[PDB]
Amino acid sequence: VSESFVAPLEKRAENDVPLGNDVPIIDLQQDHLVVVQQITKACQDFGLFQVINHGLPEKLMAETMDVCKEFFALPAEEKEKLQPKGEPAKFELPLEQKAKLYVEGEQAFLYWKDTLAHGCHPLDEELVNSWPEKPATYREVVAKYSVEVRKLTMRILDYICEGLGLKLGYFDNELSQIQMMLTNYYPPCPDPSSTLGSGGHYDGNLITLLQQNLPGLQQLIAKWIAVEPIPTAFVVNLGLTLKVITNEKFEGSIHRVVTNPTRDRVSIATFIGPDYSCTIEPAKELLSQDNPPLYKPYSYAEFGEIYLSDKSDYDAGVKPYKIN
Ligand SMILES: CN1[C@@H]2CC[C@H]1C[C@@H](OC(=O)[C@H](CO)c1ccccc1)C2
Ligand SMILES: O=C(O)CCC(=O)C(=O)O
Ligand SMILES: [Fe+2]
Ligand SMILES: [Sr+2]
Ligand SMILES: [Sr+2]
Repeated sequence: VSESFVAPLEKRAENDVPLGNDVPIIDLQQDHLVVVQQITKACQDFGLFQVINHGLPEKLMAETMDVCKEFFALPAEEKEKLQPKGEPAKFELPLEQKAKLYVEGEQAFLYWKDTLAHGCHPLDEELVNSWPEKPATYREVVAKYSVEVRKLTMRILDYICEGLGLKLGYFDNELSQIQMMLTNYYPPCPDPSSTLGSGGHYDGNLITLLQQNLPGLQQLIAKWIAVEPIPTAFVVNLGLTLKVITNEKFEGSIHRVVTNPTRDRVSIATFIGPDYSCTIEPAKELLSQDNPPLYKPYSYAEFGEIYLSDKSDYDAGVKPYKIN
């Protein structure tokens, strides 16, 4: 592989990462209180769990994976239409909601990944008109998927509210206003020992729902485990923003993606979180002398700039705001 994609020795993935047998798989059609308790335990102990019987149509999940794979099969001449000034966009502020293809790495090497990203909320003609023109059915399918994934995310956030003792709808406001859909394409890699599909990270936002069909996702528990792909499940990743708002009562998910020498992989990640204008702080309702705030209030925009640039540590984004 090109030296551009060679990860530092210490960040390279071990060849035989064991299956995460303790990754919670939570049936959302259990009794209400059982679902609240199981989600609460997973959030406190792991920060990553899967949800099944989640009420999002399996047919729509399959149709969305199909049109996302069809997009990445498009020829160069079509993909160039999403490359501003002839190259992929960077994950940097301002992060626009119009569809673009993105490159990503650490500042230095590149991740073995192409990412299509666009905003999904609120859905209006202006936003959907800025989405991919091809495939023809992308806009129709992903509009429906967007609404359904948001519905499921807001259900999970209200289970989280009951678990924390926050009023229902606590996150149904500026804290969930941005919905970025990242479709990740991992082409086959001639040397998986040297490369990463995605470097180890927290998702910086509030909560992320990840749809996957194939292996490659790994979680840090300095031990890495493999997250079993369940094609009809969503992987729920708690973000660094939720870690801060819960005053570390919940864990954030630290995860990475490894490359494969034989086959490509598409994942669909729905990133829900605050507007860039938001102030982030530990929920005052949960604070006391027994539970003092571990973070001072901060600008999400200021956090965002550090989070997207500084990868010296997983929580480099929030280190400046740590107190007590
Ligand atoms: C693998 N990388 C990680 C996670 C996804 C991908 C791109 C980047 O994450 C984002 O762009 C998200 C979008 O909501 C973001 C942006 C600013 C603040 C909080 C979150 C870093
Ligand atoms: O491809 C995956 O399974 C993970 C994607 C991811 O973590 C991300 O886009 O932030
Ligand atoms: Fe992620
Ligand atoms: Sr180009
Ligand atoms: Sr357009």
